[PDB]
Amino acid sequence: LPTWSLDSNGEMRSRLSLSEVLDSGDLMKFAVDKTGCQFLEKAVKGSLTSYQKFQLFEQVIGRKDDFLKLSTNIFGNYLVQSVIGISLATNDDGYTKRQEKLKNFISSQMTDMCLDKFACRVIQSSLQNMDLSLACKLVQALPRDARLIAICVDQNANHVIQKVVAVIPLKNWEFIVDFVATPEHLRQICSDKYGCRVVQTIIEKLTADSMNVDLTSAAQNLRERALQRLMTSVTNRCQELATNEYANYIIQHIVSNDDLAVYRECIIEKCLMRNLLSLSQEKFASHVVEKAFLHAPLELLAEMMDEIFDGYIPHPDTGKDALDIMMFHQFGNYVVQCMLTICCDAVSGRRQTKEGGYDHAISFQDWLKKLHSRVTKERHRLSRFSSGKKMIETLANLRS
RNA sequence: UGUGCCAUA
Repeated sequence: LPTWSLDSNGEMRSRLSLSEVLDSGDLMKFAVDKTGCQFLEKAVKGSLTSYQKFQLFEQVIGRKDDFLKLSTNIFGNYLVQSVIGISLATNDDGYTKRQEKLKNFISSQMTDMCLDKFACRVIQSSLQNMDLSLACKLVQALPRDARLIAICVDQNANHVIQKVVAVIPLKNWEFIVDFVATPEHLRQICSDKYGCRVVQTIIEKLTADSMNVDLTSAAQNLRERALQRLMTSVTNRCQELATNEYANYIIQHIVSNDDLAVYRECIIEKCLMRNLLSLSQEKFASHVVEKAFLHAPLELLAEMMDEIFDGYIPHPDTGKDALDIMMFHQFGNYVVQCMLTICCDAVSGRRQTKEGGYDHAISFQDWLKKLHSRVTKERHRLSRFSSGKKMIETLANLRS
């Protein structure tokens, strides 16, 4: 802090004016100091004369290097965002030159700003507050090489991509969809803790749900094609995705979203069906198998049930079948609990049995009798386990 | 008896 702005206690003076700081030439010293930036943030929200704004514009967002210095500063980035807001609210003759400049500054340093913990915040507010036509040019400045992968999996930069998805029309970021759908890119991004959230955010935006009814038909068509291309890529790798520590959340999202019903069915047929016993025994994929049972169309649900009850040959020596392996497995037990719950819900009316013009009620009764007969026969062993006790309880509590 | 991310003074 400048000596002129300090007392004899070494602390920043009180009754300090915004014009004193703007005139001094010392703004950069205040903006990167906690207390100094704290004063500027208050001063900047008040009534500003034309000249005060003019000076903030020139000092905070008028020169590339000071702008970068502040944007990437722990305290400075807040002043930059405030001044960007004030710039956008000030429709004088210099409006367009200021906004074009800001667009140039950021564009030329897009990647580095995105990856910066503080500058990514400047990017994000610019994206949502700038005129749409200028915000779209910020998106064009995104990298198209390995740097985009790095952006998607970065703890800071992933929020930039998510913001783009939120406030920019699809045409401008359609390249990100195609980038992510590329087989090797999808693999890397989906199997990352930040990247899998980015991919789901993209999927949600590409879904024709209640939040997209404002779209024109041409825009819905554009959305559908992009969805279709991303989903094709996801389903081509559903096996790797469903079994992965992070990507399983994506597969669960698709499987349980009614507005993605056609893709849910594709996934079930592509990697789930015929692998139910195997997958039910995996730490990550068992959650996906539960989702499938819960949201499958009744025709596929019947196939899934039939696979568990009669899809596998028992062990040649002991007589242990798929249901046996599953009821006692550390992960598979949750899938059996899920099958039971579905049947009880159906038979007690808590779940719609009509679908495909016909009533599948007797199928549910059939599956329930199977489960009830097994649990009755194995009650002694099942009562050793929390999961077993839960099933026994469920069956008795349905009779009541 | 079984998994994540939701990030600045």
